[PDB]
Amino acid sequence: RKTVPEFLAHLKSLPISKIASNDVLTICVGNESADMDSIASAITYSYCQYIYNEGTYSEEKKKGSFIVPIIDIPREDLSLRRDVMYVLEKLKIKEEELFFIEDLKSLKQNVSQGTELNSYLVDNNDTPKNLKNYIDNVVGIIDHHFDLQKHLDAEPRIVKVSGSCSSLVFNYWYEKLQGDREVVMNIAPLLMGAILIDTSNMRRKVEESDKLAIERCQAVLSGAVNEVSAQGLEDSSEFYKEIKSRKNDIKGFSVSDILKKDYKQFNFQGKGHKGLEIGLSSIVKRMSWLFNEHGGEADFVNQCRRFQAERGLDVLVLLTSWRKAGDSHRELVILGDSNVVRELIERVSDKLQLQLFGGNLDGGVAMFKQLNVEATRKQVVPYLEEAYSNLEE
Ligand SMILES: [Co+2]
Ligand SMILES: [Co+2]
Repeated sequence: RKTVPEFLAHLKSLPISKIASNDVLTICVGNESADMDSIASAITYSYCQYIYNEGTYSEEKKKGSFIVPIIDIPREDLSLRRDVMYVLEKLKIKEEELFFIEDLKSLKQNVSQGTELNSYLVDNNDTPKNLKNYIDNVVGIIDHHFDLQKHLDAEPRIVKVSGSCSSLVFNYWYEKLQGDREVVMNIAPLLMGAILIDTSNMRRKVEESDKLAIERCQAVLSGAVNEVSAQGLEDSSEFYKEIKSRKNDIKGFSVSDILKKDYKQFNFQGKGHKGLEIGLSSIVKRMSWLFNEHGGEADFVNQCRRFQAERGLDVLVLLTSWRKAGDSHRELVILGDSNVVRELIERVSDKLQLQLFGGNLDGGVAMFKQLNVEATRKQVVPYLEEAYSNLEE
């Protein structure tokens, strides 16, 4: 019975021909942000499928090939997620045991040209745009984002409300594995890492899925006990503080690091036949902090413009969020051509309760306090998409 790192090291040890089956190589990939949820969800899916296929649950059922879990960033970028590093360390998962974009490229390359690369999607429900020339078919989906209504024949196809995608993935596999306690012990830090970060320690965004996943982990981690002590929750709380503090730690990173470490890119279609290429970076410190750590406002904005140019963006949006003395705060910063950015912001400013504090929409760079603190990137993107649909051309 291989542990997660043992499973990953086994995959790394195999020829691509023993991973593939009948000229199909199957992967599981999260979204382009490569956050805790995307990483935990992909590894969990792949690992649980492996245990299922090898065990007695899948008797009279059959088939099953390996699924390679993919993290959709360059290998070097992993260390920018200090929370994820901590969680991987708890399970003794080494970076050299993981598969990144470089590895997926090597897989597409070192396999036969006639081999199909099929993907399970977790933590998104359409293929990441950067992988659309690598992935031939989507074969299953487990996600908790807005349903784009693609790949309707996917098996499974779970797109449902959840604090964490990881909860949905775990509960799906837990049922198939008949609650296999060893699997639960072997994945718990990864699963709980995602659930607890995504729900702020089961205090926000909680759904039935997350409650059930947590209940299941608690039962296993406690073991046989005559009564339930406070220790389990105390341990979860200490674990949460470690992961949260590390997610909140971007000291020592470059501006480019900060912009790329929790980043999503979209192309909006409008009335015009050329869409809008837009990138949104989610950041855990406020603009004044970022300026102070990066040589001041001018230097920081220069680095943002460089990032925008490098990624081919019409518009770059920075979304900051933080907590101090119990209260949430957010900011929204936009960089782009003055015409497009003015129109976009004027159309979302009421909903997002935006208040200008720096720059000028007419200059193409403007900075806003966002008093709608409930609106995350998941909400801001559709608002901007709708705003863009109303622009003329
Ligand atoms: Co996110
Ligand atoms: Co997620």
